[PDB]
Amino acid sequence: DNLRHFVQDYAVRALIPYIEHLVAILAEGVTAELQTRKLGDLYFMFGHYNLAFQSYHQAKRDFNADSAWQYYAGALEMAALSAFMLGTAQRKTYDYMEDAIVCYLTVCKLQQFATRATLLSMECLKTARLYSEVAKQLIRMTNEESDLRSALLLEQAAYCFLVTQPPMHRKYAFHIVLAGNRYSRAGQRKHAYRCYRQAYQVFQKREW
Repeated sequence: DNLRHFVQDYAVRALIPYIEHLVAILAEGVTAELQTRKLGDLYFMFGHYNLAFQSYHQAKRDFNADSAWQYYAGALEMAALSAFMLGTAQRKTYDYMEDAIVCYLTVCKLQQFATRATLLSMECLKTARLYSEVAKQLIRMTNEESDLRSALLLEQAAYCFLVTQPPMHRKYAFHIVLAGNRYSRAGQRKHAYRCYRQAYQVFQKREW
């Protein structure tokens, strides 16, 4: 009722003092190796992209000796977020992206952070015009540890294969069928059917 909204407004006005609390926490933060990281963690919410800017900057001088680049990877993705929030998203930043993620995969057996950061990269490049590099990295991280990840990822790389331009779909079908049988082994039955169906269109259109 109306009194329900009285209490709702009571609640939200009570929450405003928490935003003042976090302003005070920013104040206590402004003036160490993990201190720089916790700063960026904080002002994700505050929106200080400039601070995240200098944050991953200081992070490179910090992790230079420190092989723990998973944290530095996350610094590069926070750089990316800050960037396309501002809208710039420098090409070179994108490079740091894999320089963030894929490189560390070589040294450390850290699969799930690879998955998450790779995906968020996939959609951020979906915002960009470049839909391919996500597919090619996605192929390599596709197969391992599972077919459920594998088959879905092959589907996404499939539609990427022709988001901008189609050509050379022989390989397209020849791998999405691999995705579909992995569906049939463990993935969804119905989506196995639908991927099979679209692959059957591609089959019918590619005789040569």
